[PDB]
Amino acid sequence: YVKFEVPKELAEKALQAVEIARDTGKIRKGTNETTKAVERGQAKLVIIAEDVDPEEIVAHLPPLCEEKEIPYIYVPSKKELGAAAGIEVAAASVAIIEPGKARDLVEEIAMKVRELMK
RNA sequence: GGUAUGGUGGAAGCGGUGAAGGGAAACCGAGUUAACCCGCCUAAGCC
Repeated sequence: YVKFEVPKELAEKALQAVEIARDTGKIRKGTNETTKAVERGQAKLVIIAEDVDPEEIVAHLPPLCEEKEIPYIYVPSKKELGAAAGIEVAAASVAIIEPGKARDLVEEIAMKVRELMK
């Protein structure tokens, strides 16, 4: 499901974006909530973590992100993001719905995937 | 009358790879599951 390579520091900027968006606005976390967030177009950003077995459980979500034109990014460890998502469990995927104070920043980080193509 | 299988107070397992628990399902989306000691409140159900 890993479509494009990402910097780990940029993944960190994304993670901090998920924290700030968690506190100041609405988000969803785990594949179910987050794919449902895409399908309903509420997803303003999709955060995937690459350490996932089975791969397939996340595999369906990234194409939909380009299919519904929702930005998507990778983060090194689902555990670290689950902690960033404010839960006690590793979370393979997360979505920012309401960016909150993170909004501008996420736009900027979104720009990176715009570049990440090809 | 009495009696915790209900509840209050005190010195290891399932779980966002979706737990329990509601619900016919859709759908919810975060914590649940503890007979262990005493000492309190309660009486369905029981003698």
